[PDB]
Order: sequence, then C-alpha cells, then structure tokens
Amino acid sequence: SYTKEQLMLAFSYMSYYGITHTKNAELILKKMKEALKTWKPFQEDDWEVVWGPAVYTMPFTIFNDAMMYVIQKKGAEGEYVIAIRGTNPVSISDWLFNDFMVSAMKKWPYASVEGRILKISESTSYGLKTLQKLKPKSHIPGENKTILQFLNEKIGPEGKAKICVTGHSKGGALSSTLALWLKDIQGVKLSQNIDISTIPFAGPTAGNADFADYFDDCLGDQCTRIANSLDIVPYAWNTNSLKKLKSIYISEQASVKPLLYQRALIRAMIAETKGKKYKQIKAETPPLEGNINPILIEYLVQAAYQHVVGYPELMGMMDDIPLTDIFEDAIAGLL
Repeated sequence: SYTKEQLMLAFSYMSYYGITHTKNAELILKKMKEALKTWKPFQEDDWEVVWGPAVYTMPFTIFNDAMMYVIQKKGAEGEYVIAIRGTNPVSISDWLFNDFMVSAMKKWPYASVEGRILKISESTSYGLKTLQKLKPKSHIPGENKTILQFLNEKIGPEGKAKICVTGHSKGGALSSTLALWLKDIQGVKLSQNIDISTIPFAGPTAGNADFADYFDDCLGDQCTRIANSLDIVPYAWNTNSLKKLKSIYISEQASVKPLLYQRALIRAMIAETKGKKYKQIKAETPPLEGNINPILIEYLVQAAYQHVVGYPELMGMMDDIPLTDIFEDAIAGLL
C-alpha cells in the first residue's frame, strides 16, 4: 500500500522528533520507538532502531544541528535505512540564505574523474564530516561506533545487504552525499555486496556540476530526488535556480512576494555562488507540482509551508505523518 518513497518520507520526518527540545538522544529514541509502533506506514513490518540516534548539538547555536540513525527491518537479512536530519527546517532564510560556507569549496575526496573537477561546498563537507564522526552515546543503540564501524561490524567485510539513505531539507543534501561516500569506498572500507540507494527530499545543491554528474552516473536509478516545485530550498545554489526565488509564489491565483531583506539576501547568494557551477543531482527529475496556499501571504511563511507541509501533502501522507506531534509549535500557524 505505501510506496518506497512514501516510506522513506516517513523515516525522514520521524527524524525531526525533538527539533525544538532545548544532548538527549534518549528523548528522541523513545519517540522513535513509539512511532515505529503506531505510525501507519510502520505497521506493515517490524522495525528496529539499531544505530543512533547520534546527535550533534551544542548550546547557544542550532544552525548546525544534525542527527542520524539507522533502522533495520526485522527478519529481513541486511535491510537497512539510514535517515539524516539537519537543523529545524522551517527557518529557511536563516539556515539556508545566510550560509557563508557555500562560497568556498572542497574537492570531493573519495573519487576522481578524468578531465573533471568534482567539488562540494564546505558547508556540506563539514556536514558530512560531522556525520562520519558521530557516535551514539551510552545506552543508545550502536553505542560508541561511527556509522562506518557499525556497518562493517553489522554487515561484515563481505556481507550482503541493502541500504537506503534518506533525509529531508539539509538531510536531503547530506543523505545523498553520504550515500555516494559509502558507494565510493565500497570494496575498500565497505562490503561491495551491499546495494546502496538514496531517496533525498527537498535538498539544496551539495556541490558542482561535475560532482552532480559523477553522482548521477554512480547512483543512476538508485537515486530518486523528490522536490516540490514551490519549495524554495532545492532552488539553491544553482545560479539560474536562485534567480527564480523572487517570483516563485507569483501566479494568477495569488501573489506572495519576498520582503526587501530577503531580496537582498537572494542577491547576495547569487553574487557569492556566481561561477561556482552549483547544480542539482538528478537535475532533470520532474518535481511534484505544488500549490500555493492562499491563506499564507508572507513569503517566509509560504516557504516554510511548502518545505515542510508540502511533501506529506503532495504525497498523500497527511493522515500518515503527525506533523503537529513532530514539530509542535514549530508549525506555529502554518497549518
């Protein structure tokens, strides 16, 4: 009844439990277990959190918050889901528009291509490194092991398995990027007998055209990039895409325009990523055609709705994913 994409949307959203909870992977873990037991999409199988949640959070800052966990389907031998979360996604203008770290880039360290220069933003580079070093704490499944150590120990150096890496928002950019890293080290530091796929939602561009083209050639069909046409997030940071942000919500049915402060940020983003050749992975993939919510006349509010509410809505999951329970007051008046 639920498609693979709908299932991964559920895991991507369950990642958000405790997004506004001001060090407690314990609180999140408890939440995940209850969900895997009550959420409709999780009732057709028996899932088990086998690694994480591993959380990255420091007091007095949230913009770089992150979380990753691994769910294993009971019974099914070698069937795992790696889900990734970044910061509270509703405040797009703050964590996305004000990202200084996309003006500088690092060459992809896990593969090279003749006559190509693969590069990722330092922004995603630091995001990936934090995920590669995360370790669940005491009493948390996967205690004291990095994701790589856990997989190698769980699957064995030559074991056969299936792994889908998913995530929403920053998690969309990170999951797809993490999946490629796992792909690139297979046969060296990871069993070559594992089938790696990824379904990243609403993610901005992790790197440049050459990086994105290499990614496409590597995952091909094993990557399903899901983006809402009216969600502004995926529109960064390809230059052409950025130039569509000012009038993304201007139709013949409604007209929601960005305040001047945001117009200045958009122009700054274009200016700072000019010449970087930022490009979406699976860039030709058709998006889910979104619909402007007429009640939300403020650009930032409309943007938060399309980014967070948009996906479960356009994918028929509204009655399946408990938004208010996950985001609480983060969804203030969006709904």
